[PDB]
Amino acid sequence: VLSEGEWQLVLHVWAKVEADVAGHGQDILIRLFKSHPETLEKFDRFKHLKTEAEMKASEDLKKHGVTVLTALGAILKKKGHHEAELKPLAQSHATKHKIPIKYLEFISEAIIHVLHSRHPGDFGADAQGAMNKALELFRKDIAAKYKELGYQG
Ligand code: HEM
Repeated sequence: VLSEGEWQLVLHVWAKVEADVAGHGQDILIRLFKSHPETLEKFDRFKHLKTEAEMKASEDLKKHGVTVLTALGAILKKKGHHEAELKPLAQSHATKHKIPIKYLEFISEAIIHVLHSRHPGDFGADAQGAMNKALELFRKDIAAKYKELGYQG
């Protein structure tokens, strides 16, 4: 599992995320869309946006970046005991939204990238390794639920 020392690394940087959830949410979703354009097409609500400036100006996008981060934070602060939190999420993502597990890998990379951009002094190698573990645990447990439902990635 993650050790208590790894969790403390993750939650320290996350409490910095929380100082500016909306800005972090925007940078993370813009990175995802720009790096992996296919992901934008999953969003009926956002697929009209074509340029980075248009993405930055959308209030709605910033609102959904808050939704995402707020759910992610709730999961993180359970420290691996996130069975309840994860169940609704993997259900809508598998069945309603149809999000492949690979795209969850992509958003994981975009979170890590942004956290390094914004918080270098608290996001050294040790905190990066810890965060990457925590995101892998999130993926692995969601992947298990997808398997059960018959969408595995
Ligand atoms: C940290 C990773 C993610 C978290 C915590 C997350 C969380 C959420 C939450 C809580 C909602 C709203 C409730 C829902 O229907 O379950 C949501 C909706 C949605 N998510 Fe995710 N999601 C994540 C990754 C993704 C990815 C990678 C995509 C697409 C490539 C995606 C696509 C959607 C879509 C399409 C909606 C519906 C948006 C709308 O029509 O309102 N999510 N997200």
